[PDB]
Amino acid sequence: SLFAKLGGREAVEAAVDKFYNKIVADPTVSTYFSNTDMKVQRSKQFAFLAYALGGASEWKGKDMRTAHKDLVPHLSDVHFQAVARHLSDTLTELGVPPEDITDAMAVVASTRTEVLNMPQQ
Ligand code: HEM
Ligand SMILES: [C-]#N
Repeated sequence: SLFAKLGGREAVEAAVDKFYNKIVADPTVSTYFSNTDMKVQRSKQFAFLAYALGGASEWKGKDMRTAHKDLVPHLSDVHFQAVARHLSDTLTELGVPPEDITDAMAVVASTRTEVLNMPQQ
């Protein structure tokens, strides 16, 4: 599984932690999290990614569209690209092989339509 190739639990915990340190230091997206407990957020993101990367059987939290559709200003590709960039940079900083980063980013890309609450075509 991509989850295992990445290093499993320890690796994903490390990635999520570094990821959110970048998120809160980036004015392009940090205000969205001003009323969020970032330890709880780290917990939920790990659980979602474990599922999305093939390390967990299911995800029982909010579906991605419900989770973001009501955030304001409405999310755009500027925000999506900012978050994707932070996750990619985190994996690079953690020494993940570029080919594994590519696979992880494809998983992230697959969430775009729902995360951005866009017409499903
Ligand atoms: C890159 C793709 C993204 C993924 C996979 C993702 C995933 C998630 C997940 C799993 C949750 C938790 C949902 C729950 O409560 O069950 C969440 C919450 C949230 N996300 Fe994202 N997200 C993404 C992008 C973004 C972007 C671009 C923003 C805006 C800058 C954003 C803002 C938020 C906020 C504000 C919350 C909830 C905060 C709270 O409940 O306190 N997310 N996201
Ligand atoms: C997204 N947190």
